[PDB]
Amino acid sequence: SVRKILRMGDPILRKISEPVTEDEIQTKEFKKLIRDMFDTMRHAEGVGLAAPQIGILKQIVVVGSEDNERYPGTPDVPERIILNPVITPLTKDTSGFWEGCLSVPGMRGYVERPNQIRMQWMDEKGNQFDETIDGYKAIVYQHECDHLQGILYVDRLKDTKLFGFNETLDSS
Amino acid sequence: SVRKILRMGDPILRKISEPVTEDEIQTKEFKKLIRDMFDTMRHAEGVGLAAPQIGILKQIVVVGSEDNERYPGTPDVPERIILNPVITPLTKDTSGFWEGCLSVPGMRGYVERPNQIRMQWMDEKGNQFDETIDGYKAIVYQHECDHLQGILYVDRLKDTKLFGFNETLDSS
Ligand SMILES: [Zn+2]
Ligand SMILES: [Zn+2]
Repeated sequence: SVRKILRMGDPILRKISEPVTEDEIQTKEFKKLIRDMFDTMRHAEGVGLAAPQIGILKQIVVVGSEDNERYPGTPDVPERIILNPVITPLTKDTSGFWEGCLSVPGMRGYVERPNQIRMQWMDEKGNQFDETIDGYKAIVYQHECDHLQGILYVDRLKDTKLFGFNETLDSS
Repeated sequence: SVRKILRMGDPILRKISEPVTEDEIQTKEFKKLIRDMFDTMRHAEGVGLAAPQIGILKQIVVVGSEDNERYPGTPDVPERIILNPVITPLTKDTSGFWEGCLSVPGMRGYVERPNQIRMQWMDEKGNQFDETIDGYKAIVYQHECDHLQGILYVDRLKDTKLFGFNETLDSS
C-alpha cells in the first residue's frame, strides 16, 4: 500500500533513524513496511525512498528504477533493500547533479557529492555487504542515507542560485 | 492587470536590476507597470513585489498590506512606491522571521535580518527619501530590495533545517 510522503518542514525528516535488528527484519510488520515503501516509491516515480520519508525513524532504504521519468537521462537502478547503511567517501572527485527529493516536491537543486564511495549495509535477508559504489547509484545512496541522518539535499546545495522549481528550471 | 510572477529557477530573478530615471517615471508605460505590480501583488496576497519578479530588471518596488492573510500576525504596511532603493543596516540586532516570497510559492524559511536600517529611495513623483526604518517594514524592504540585487530569501536562510512547505510547517 502507498503511504503518505512527508514534506520538508516536518521535523521527522530532520531526526536520526534507528538501526534495524536481525529479529526485526523477520517480522510481518517489517515485510509490510518494505512492501509499502516500494509501492510508495514506485507510485511517486522515485528512484529511492527512506523510511523517515514515510514517518518511520529506522535505517531502512529501498531503491529501484526502470526508465525513471523524474530523472530523464539516468541509468536504471536495480531494486534493493538497504538496511543500516554506512557510507564513506573514497574520493574528493564529484559529479554534479540536479537532485530532487520526494520530500521536496516540485524542485531540483544542484548537488556535488563524492562520485566514489564505500557502502556497508545489510539486506532484507540479513546479509552483510561492503562494496565500492560509483556513478549515479553512488549519488542515490548518499542521498537516501542522508535521510537516515536527518539530512535533505537542500542542506548540501552547492549554491542557492542553482535551486528552483522544475517547470521553471526546465524552461531555462 | 495581473502579470505572471516568476518562480525561483528563472535566471531573471538572479540578475541585477537597472535604476529608473526621472524621465522614465513620467511615461505611461511606467505608470502601467506600477498599476500591474499593485494588481499582481494584491491578487497574490503579497506584502511587497519587485519588478524583477514580473520580468522587469528595474529598481522598482511596491509594498502594501491590510490584513495580510499570508503573513497572519503582521502589522499593515502602507502602500508606497520605492524606486532605486539603497539600504544600509544600522544594527547587528535581528528579529528572526519566517519569510515567504511570491517567487518561492508554498514555502517559508527562517531569516534573520538587521531590524533597523537606513533606506534611501525615490517615489513615483521623483521625491527623494532617506529614513530610518525598523520592525516588520524593515524586513519587507530588505526582502524587496534583495530582489533588485538578484537575491532571494533562500540565499539568506539561517539554517536549511528551518525551511519547508507551508502546510507542513503549519502542522508542526
Ligand atoms: Zn529524498
Ligand atoms: Zn520576494
